[PDB]
Amino acid sequence: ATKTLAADVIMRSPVSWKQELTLDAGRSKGASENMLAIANGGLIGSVSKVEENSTIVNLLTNTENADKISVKIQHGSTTIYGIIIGYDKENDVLKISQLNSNSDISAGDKVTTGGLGNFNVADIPVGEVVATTHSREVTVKLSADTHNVDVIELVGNS
Repeated sequence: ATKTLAADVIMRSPVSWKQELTLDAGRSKGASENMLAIANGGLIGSVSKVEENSTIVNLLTNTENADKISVKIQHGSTTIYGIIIGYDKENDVLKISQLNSNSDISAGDKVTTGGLGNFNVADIPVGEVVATTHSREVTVKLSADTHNVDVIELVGNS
């Protein structure tokens, strides 16, 4: 089902560029472009580039997210799926949209990866719901701590 890999952060992006990490493991140790990145309590990003000996991880704290990372939200008995669409830096909440249901979503509801699309590994903690927005979008407080991301677990479908 699953290939896992531990790696260390060896570079961070320049201030104000795309928020991304460089890891000291790439294709020679089993990193793949379909992998998700776990650190400091949960999902911290997705792989954006795999090299022979290093990997670039796109971080969840990027304001816009085009990577269509599949997530699901558990509301009691119901599971609502959607995708991560961005991050709110001021309020420090992940943004989720394109929800496949109009069911009730409540603060504290648990958000995990859904294992659909390209980042096809389910059940990784993302966080818990903070609010539902309309102006439908969902805001989520990440489990992963965003400070001092030094060691990442890379996980992908085998």
